[PDB]
Amino acid sequence: MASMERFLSVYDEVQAFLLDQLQSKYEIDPNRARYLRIMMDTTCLGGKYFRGMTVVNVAEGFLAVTQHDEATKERILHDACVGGWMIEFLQAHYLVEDDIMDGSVMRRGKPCWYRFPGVTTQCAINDGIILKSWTQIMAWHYFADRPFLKDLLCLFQKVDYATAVGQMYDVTSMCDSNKLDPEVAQPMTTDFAEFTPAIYKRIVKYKTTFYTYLLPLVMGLFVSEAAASVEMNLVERVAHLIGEYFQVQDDVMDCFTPPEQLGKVGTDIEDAKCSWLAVTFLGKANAAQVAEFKANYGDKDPAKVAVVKRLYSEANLQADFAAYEAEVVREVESLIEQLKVKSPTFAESVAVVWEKTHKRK
Amino acid sequence: MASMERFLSVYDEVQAFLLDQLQSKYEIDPNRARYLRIMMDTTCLGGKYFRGMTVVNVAEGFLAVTQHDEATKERILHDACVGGWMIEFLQAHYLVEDDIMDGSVMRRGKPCWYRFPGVTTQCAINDGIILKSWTQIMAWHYFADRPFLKDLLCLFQKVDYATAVGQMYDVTSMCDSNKLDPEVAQPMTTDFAEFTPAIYKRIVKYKTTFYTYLLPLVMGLFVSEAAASVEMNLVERVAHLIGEYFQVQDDVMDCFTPPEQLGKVGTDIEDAKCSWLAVTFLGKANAAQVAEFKANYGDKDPAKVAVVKRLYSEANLQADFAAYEAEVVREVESLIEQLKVKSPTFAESVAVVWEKTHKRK
Ligand SMILES: CCCCCNCC(P(=O)(O)O)P(=O)(O)O
Ligand SMILES: CCCCCNCC(P(=O)(O)O)P(=O)(O)O
Ligand SMILES: C=C(C)CCOP(=O)(O)OP(=O)(O)O
Ligand SMILES: C=C(C)CCOP(=O)(O)OP(=O)(O)O
Ligand SMILES: [Mg+2]
Ligand SMILES: [Mg+2]
Ligand SMILES: [Mg+2]
Ligand SMILES: [Mg+2]
Ligand SMILES: [Mg+2]
Ligand SMILES: [Mg+2]
Ligand code: NA
Ligand code: NA
Repeated sequence: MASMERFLSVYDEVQAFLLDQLQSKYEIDPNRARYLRIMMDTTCLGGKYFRGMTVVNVAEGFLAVTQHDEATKERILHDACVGGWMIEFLQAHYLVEDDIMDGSVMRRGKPCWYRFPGVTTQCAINDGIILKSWTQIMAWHYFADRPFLKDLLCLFQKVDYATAVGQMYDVTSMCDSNKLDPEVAQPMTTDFAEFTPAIYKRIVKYKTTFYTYLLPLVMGLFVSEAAASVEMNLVERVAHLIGEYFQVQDDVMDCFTPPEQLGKVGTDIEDAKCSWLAVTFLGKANAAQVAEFKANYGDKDPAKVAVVKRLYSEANLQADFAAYEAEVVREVESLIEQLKVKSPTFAESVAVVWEKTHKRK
Repeated sequence: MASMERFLSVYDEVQAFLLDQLQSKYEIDPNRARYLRIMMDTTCLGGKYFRGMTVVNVAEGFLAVTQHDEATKERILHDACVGGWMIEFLQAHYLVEDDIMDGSVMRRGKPCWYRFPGVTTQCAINDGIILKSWTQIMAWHYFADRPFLKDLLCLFQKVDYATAVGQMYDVTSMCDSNKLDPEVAQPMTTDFAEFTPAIYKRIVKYKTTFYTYLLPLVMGLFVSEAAASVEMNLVERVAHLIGEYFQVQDDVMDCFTPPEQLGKVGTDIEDAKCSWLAVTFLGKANAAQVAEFKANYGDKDPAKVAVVKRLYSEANLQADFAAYEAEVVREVESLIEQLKVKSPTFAESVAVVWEKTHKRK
């Protein structure tokens, strides 16, 4: 698509601004310039650009209904594109650090950054930190004199923190809360009592929905000067509900989509994740199924994973997924109708964002 | 000292604001609240608070010469204290990630955060990320309506990036630039040609001097409304020169101060660091000393480190340290005299910051 090439053109411009800055102001040499350009490319590119492109789509909606000079249109789209790359590079930061943390081997068809032979955990941790700095550099440089600067930086901060908090929920999810203790090595849960829908929705709301839905949609608004025309409590509710659905699809795929299509080898049973499949499982299983789950879940052992998969498969979790899906379709359409009151244009951009999610892979 | 207790009181207030926010807005539970309170305490407290206290000292200087109401004084000091904790928590973020990266075992008399039995690399990486978020949260909450907000956030950003860039220099310093390549495992240098004063000063300028001297001194200014009364090019030059001296002292100690006094076991010879001692060594050694250095430097082997230490010891690097020190005393006093023209009060706060550094441990 032509729009995605134009989006990528803003990325080249941004990469070129960033590296030229490191050469003229940070005394960087060409080899380290090169190593950071490849790190940037490897960690930021290759995905679908769903988050980044959403910013552009929202602003586009507003430009179709709104009087501007051509130059203002170009300005508005170029800001939406910059803003989008801010979110793509934030994501890039969290995925680098997440793959170190989740013990992961592959992503987007390639080895995780830290697993490249010339990188190692050592560099990649700092590379990830650089990725997020570059998001603030981009903001301060391209939005220097935009009336939305401060609001944009405050919202980005808040989204970044929520994400880090979510990550903390996610990584502490196989542990019993009463056992969390920096002094004592964390033993895996044996009861699985915190594997509940309420806990799962919590984990998911923070680790995924702020940065993948709330941030793109609001940034589209921010860069459009369009925030005072939508109901923000509604933007929050629809973002949190679509992104929760998006995570649930993530979780299903980790288990049941072949690595070839997923392009990232699935580690949820091994890692003992609080996934949608394990929670939904424990919500319908009889006593002996539960006991078999407990003897097997959470271990690298290739045969103990089969047992889990077959439990999941025989429990019929596609029935639960269709009830779940059908109920999300109801609330998402309902929120879309409510956004129509104040903002018909934004409602339609949410409808598009919903449509693309609901159809993914 | 009473001032350090008052500084710590602002920390309790800040910790209490942060955790209460996680409970009322982030749906956090008490066990995870507890785990983050201990993580905060363990990673932020225990040091000298040199950086944080410098902010307070600079503002104090300005309050001695400047007409204010009492309430404005209390406001100004409380901001300086908040600002100081911003720098202490930034440092805390970088040291958590640095100890993962440097392979380190101890710090400030205790095991490095990631080595606590209930933490692990997995959590600590994210804990470190949280530490830096908390610095933006503090800024946005306590400096909400201060005329310096934007300047303070832009300077903090810039300092944070410079630090991350420096870290990248530091971690890539045992590698030959022409060999840096994400695809190929990085072999240790065998020529040590990039172990030069110019390279060392570069590494050091970025990884240490921005966040440890430039940021504290400028933040003192920012919170004082006092920036337009100093020459900023001079603040940059004196900060970069004292902090370089501070790193050189760091490097000497890593080698020659007993672990008991250092409270952090020294890993510079093992890690093959571009330290001041190795550069200064290679600047005076004859041909066979150099060759012995090369056969020995950069290996965990307890006897290969002795050989390096004895080379360092027999080469007489205290002669070079005194010439170095004496020359830093000359330029630092010279910059202090130049800061006197526009700002006698700030000059004296630099003189105090210089004095404390020059006398440390
Ligand atoms: C931005 C925080 C990092 C989490 C992003 N998503 C990673 C997902 P992955 O892409 O690893 O499947 P997870 O939640 O780990 O299943
Ligand atoms: C803030 C960037 C992290 C570097 C801070 N200083 C760590 C020093 P350490 O305290 O590890 O001796 P290094 O430079 O590693 O000798
Ligand atoms: C990180 C997660 C949750 C995997 C889902 O795909 P992405 O979120 O990588 O989507 P794109 O980067 O391709 O838009
Ligand atoms: C991190 C380094 C370079 C070690 C020097 O001491 P600190 O910088 O830890 O000083 P304080 O935190 O005690 O002020
Ligand atoms: Mg994860
Ligand atoms: Mg993951
Ligand atoms: Mg997943
Ligand atoms: Mg280091
Ligand atoms: Mg270190
Ligand atoms: Mg050191
Ligand atoms: Na960062
Ligand atoms: Na952070």
